[PDB]
Amino acid sequence: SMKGEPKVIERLNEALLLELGAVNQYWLHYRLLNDWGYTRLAKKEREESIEEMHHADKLIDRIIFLEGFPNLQTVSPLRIGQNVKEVLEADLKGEYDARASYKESREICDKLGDYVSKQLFDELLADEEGHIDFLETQLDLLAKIGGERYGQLNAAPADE
Amino acid sequence: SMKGEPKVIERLNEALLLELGAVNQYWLHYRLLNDWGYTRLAKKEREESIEEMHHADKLIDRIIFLEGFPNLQTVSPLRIGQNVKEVLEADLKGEYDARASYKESREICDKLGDYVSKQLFDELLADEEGHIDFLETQLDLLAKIGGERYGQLNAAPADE
Amino acid sequence: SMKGEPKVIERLNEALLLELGAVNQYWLHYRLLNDWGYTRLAKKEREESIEEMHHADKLIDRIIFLEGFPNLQTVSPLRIGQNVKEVLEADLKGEYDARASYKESREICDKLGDYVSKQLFDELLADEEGHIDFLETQLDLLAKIGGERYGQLNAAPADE
Amino acid sequence: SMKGEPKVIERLNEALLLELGAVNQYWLHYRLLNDWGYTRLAKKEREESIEEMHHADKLIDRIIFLEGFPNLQTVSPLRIGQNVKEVLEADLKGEYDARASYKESREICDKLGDYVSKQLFDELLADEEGHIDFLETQLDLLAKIGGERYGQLNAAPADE
Amino acid sequence: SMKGEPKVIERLNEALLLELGAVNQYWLHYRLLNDWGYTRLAKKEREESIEEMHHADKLIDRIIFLEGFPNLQTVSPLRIGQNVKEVLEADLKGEYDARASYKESREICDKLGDYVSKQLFDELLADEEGHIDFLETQLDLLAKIGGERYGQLNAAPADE
Amino acid sequence: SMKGEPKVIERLNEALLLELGAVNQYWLHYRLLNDWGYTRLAKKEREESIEEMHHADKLIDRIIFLEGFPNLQTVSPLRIGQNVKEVLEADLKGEYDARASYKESREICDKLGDYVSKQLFDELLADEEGHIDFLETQLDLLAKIGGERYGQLNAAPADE
Amino acid sequence: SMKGEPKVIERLNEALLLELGAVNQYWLHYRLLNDWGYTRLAKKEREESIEEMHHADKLIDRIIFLEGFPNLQTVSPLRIGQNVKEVLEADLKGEYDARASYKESREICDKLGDYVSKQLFDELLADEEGHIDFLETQLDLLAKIGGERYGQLNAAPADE
Ligand code: HEM
Ligand code: HEM
Ligand code: HEM
Ligand SMILES: [Fe+2]
Ligand SMILES: [Fe+2]
Ligand SMILES: [Fe+2]
Ligand SMILES: [Fe+2]
Ligand SMILES: [Fe+2]
Ligand SMILES: [Fe+2]
Ligand SMILES: [Fe+2]
Ligand SMILES: [Fe+2]
Ligand SMILES: [Fe+2]
Ligand SMILES: [Fe+2]
Ligand SMILES: [Fe+2]
Ligand SMILES: [Fe+2]
Ligand SMILES: [Fe+2]
Ligand SMILES: [Fe+2]
Ligand SMILES: [Fe+2]
Ligand SMILES: [Fe+2]
Ligand SMILES: [Fe+2]
Ligand SMILES: [Fe+2]
Ligand SMILES: [Fe+2]
Ligand SMILES: [Fe+2]
Ligand SMILES: [Fe+2]
Repeated sequence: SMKGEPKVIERLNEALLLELGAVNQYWLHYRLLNDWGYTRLAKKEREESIEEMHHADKLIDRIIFLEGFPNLQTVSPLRIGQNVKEVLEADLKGEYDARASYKESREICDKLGDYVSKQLFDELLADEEGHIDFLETQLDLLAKIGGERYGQLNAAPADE
Repeated sequence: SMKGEPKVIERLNEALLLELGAVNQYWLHYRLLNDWGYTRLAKKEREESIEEMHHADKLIDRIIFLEGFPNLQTVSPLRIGQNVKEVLEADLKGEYDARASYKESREICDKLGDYVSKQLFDELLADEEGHIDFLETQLDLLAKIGGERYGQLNAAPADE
Repeated sequence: SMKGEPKVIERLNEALLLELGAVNQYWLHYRLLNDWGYTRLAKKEREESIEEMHHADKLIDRIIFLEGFPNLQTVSPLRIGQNVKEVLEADLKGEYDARASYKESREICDKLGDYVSKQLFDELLADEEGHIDFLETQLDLLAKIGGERYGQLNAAPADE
Repeated sequence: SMKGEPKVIERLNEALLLELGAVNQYWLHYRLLNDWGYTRLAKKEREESIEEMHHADKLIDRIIFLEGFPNLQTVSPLRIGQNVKEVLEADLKGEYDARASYKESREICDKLGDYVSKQLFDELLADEEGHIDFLETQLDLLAKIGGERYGQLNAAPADE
Repeated sequence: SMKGEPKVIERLNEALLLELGAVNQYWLHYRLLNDWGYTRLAKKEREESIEEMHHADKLIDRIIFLEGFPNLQTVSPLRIGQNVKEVLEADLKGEYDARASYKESREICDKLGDYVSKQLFDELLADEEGHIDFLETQLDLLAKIGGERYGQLNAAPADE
Repeated sequence: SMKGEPKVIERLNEALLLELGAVNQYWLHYRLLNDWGYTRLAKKEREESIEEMHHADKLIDRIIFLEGFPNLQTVSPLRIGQNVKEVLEADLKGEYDARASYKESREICDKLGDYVSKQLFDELLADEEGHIDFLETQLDLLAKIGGERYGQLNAAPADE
Repeated sequence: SMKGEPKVIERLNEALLLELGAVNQYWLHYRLLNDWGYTRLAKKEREESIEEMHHADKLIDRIIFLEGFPNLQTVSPLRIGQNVKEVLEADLKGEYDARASYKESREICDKLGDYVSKQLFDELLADEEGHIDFLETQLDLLAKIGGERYGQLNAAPADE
């Protein structure tokens, strides 16, 4: 009787595909930022990757509970920056994509009466707008102090 | 001058594709095993997933150090079991695949003189034969005590 | 004047040959039981091996004190099981062999007046009947609950 | 599929035979050195015996993992000294024997593609050259200060 | 019998000459960087010097073990920068020199069968590629934020 | 009814006479060894004296329990060395004397059915063979390193 | 093969019958002595009862190990005193009975070659002669200071 709405499972798998992409994008940005010297921003990027990992684990559990089958076989297309600002903007564009898919999804769950899944999307939505606030603030800072000083701020001295 | 052999980067990206697949396969097995009640085996599967995550992070770092570009965009094809034995056998088949790709890869690094990458593959190889010893032992146990008692052993009572 | 009865040294070297065999038999059973998944029984087998190691060290010391020369060059013939019950029965047959050699030996020491060596054999004898009680009990349990449940009981879940 | 190269199992069993011999040789030297009063050298000999025990346990595990059958039934021929220098020289000759068998063995594993076993022999090799450095140094010391002062140095006062 | 291949001792002495040079180059860079105010980079340079000291001590021990005679009498030619970027580039050029000598050397040890010395060079090689990753990253950072901001980042305030 | 076999009391009093002698011999050796400078051997001699004291107390208690009367009025003839080796040999000769009296005595207790006294002699016997092992080892050491180095080893520096 | 000599099991069951009697006799003496006010002697009697309990448990285990069947169905005839001295004398008479049965029994085990059971009787024998020493001493004290002062000594003040 716990069999879920197939449209709801579709939306959760759609969210999962986006999360898996975000996990990989953030992790590669972490390693790239590190190789370039921006170790403080690299660290924040690692943490963001791990937060998306947790979101992906929540979606899988909800999908399997609804007796759907979670798709981990494919990953959404990654946006890979080649300097700091591009990395921040690549991440921002991904969060806005996620925001819109979750906005759509909570409405679909609502209309079909799966209120617990609705609640799951509403929580992912507020998390994303969290990540979005952070990134927009960093990009505004980068813009007002300039890329090279933003880079220096987010870099460690050589003895660390 | 640190520019790496393109054949060596190819092999590391080939390893990365297999690791990312293994990460996803183990994680889904964790959640599936959990939904079926096999919580002790599910836990070991989570740990295995996280170990592969660490291997994938090592390959990315080596690829970026060699000034190659790591591919996280695609994931190797997953093997998804539908009961305990199939889960163990799906994992085993994946480890043997990894063993063979790393065996090939350390020989390619050796011939081309990239001894530090050789060492990286040799370490992944011994880890895989570790995972392989574990799984073959579990499958032998399953075979000698039978699937239902193996399942019970790897399940928790309801108060845990 | 501490020169010992040559017949007494012979008996101690005979005991040493049996102990060295038992040390090797128990250790191989430990590793085998482990490879098959029976990790709790494997652990007890390791401890038994180490106890025999200690017995072998006691015999060597007594032999050298009596100015005899301990023979470590050859090992008595090993009994190697191919499943749990055979492992337990191979060990039992070895302990009964040891019991009989020590029974004979304490009588030889007694008749020849080497009472301290007599005491050494009497202590090995009571230890062996200890090991014998343990094994007979395990085999009775195996018989009453059946090999597959005895195997499961002596196996660990996969997360350990 | 984990079935190992029979030539590789042969070499591991060959190593095991040498290790078991070394375990017994070092242990008997420990007890002998003790009976003669050279308690500090006796202690080091006990530790060496126990290190070889650990090497023997590693070989057994690798053999059983490769689905070979480890031979513990026979022990390689022991070299037994009758004074300090002979004990040190008997041990040295044994380590050089082991060095050469492991040198041969890592090359055989390499040619046949069993790189994890290669790594195992390379680790035993560096350990042996460790034991060899120690013994050559002790023998040089014995030579420069003379056997009786070397004996005194490696003996304890009577209250210990 | 521990007499080593003369070609192997030559290569270890060649490595020693390079290490001693690196020890002196890093130490002088430490003091120079300090005099110029770049105290955080100076500290990392001191640590690097001390790591090379440890490498030099490992080579000496291996040389004396192989009954060769280590040459400490001469030091390889030093590269001495006159500002931050030149200091980093002088160090990088030295590490690439070391990388190539160790690459050559492990192959010579391999061909001649001195596998433990091979392992020693392979460990120095991976350490050097470590130092090389660090320096290339610092130089990329210097390039993207500019020398004066890189200098400021690696300088301490006057109260420290 | 606890009245003991008069032959058994005789043997215990015979043992007591030997123990009291040994107590006095060891104690005088302690003080003598001390006056000569051999303070480490002197200490061991004090401990040996005190162990014999404990043996003498055990015999007295057993004698009084058997309602015999323990003879402390006379002491067996003492062996008093005039240098280190003579002290060790005087002690050894005394232990062999004790060994033989206890060997005889446990047989007399056995034949007459006083098994608890038998056990008492068997315990004194194993203690004596303990003391005998120690002394024979010390004398062998003295022989192989020479009296003057054995003396030095068992002497303390002047600040202790 | 662990089947025991039927004569040996008979003797152990004979010992068990005596121990069970002693357990009950000591316990009733404890309660009686308590009711009469002799609380310090009552306490010692409780401890003695519990020691016999432990002896009885040892005999049962040995009987079941020898695949005999322990008889707990009947208890040997109890000796119940009506004042302090009679209580002490009733206990003494019981210990002498036990002494003689164990003396007989160790000889029977010896002749039939069951040396581990021999050792068990020898240990019970020395324990009994322990209990016998204690009681004879208490009765001698009672005799020399008189029953009423012995009673007072073994009584507590009313506030305890
Ligand atoms: C389905 C995809 C993934 C899932 C479900 C997932 C899940 C998780 C979770 C729940 C943790 C928390 C472990 C802990 O700290 O207790 C974790 C940690 C981690 N993740 Fe992932 N993750 C995924 C993808 C990735 C990828 C692609 C990488 C690439 C390197 C990665 C790297 C790591 C690392 C290094 C850790 C740290 C583990 C440790 O500290 O021992 N993860 N992951
Ligand atoms: C003459 C034969 C042997 C003797 C005299 C002997 C003696 C001993 C002793 C006294 C110990 C106790 C060390 C301690 O825990 O403090 C020990 C430990 C051990 N034994 Fe043996 N043993 C023998 C045979 C073997 C064999 C054939 C193996 C095969 C692997 C083995 C494996 C071990 C191991 C792994 C340890 C643990 C050492 C540690 O924990 O560091 N032994 N042995
Ligand atoms: C210009 C030449 C040298 C300078 C300026 C120098 C300086 C120093 C200093 C200040 C330390 C103290 C580090 C500490 O313990 O906190 C040190 C440690 C050390 N030195 Fe040197 N040294 C020189 C040459 C050498 C050489 C040729 C070797 C050859 C092996 C060497 C081996 C070591 C080692 C092994 C340490 C220990 C570092 C540690 O404990 O981590 N040094 N050195
Ligand atoms: Fe966050
Ligand atoms: Fe997310
Ligand atoms: Fe997000
Ligand atoms: Fe693992
Ligand atoms: Fe992996
Ligand atoms: Fe793996
Ligand atoms: Fe045991
Ligand atoms: Fe034994
Ligand atoms: Fe045993
Ligand atoms: Fe060692
Ligand atoms: Fe070894
Ligand atoms: Fe060795
Ligand atoms: Fe470093
Ligand atoms: Fe270096
Ligand atoms: Fe370096
Ligand atoms: Fe002692
Ligand atoms: Fe004594
Ligand atoms: Fe004594
Ligand atoms: Fe008591
Ligand atoms: Fe009793
Ligand atoms: Fe009693």
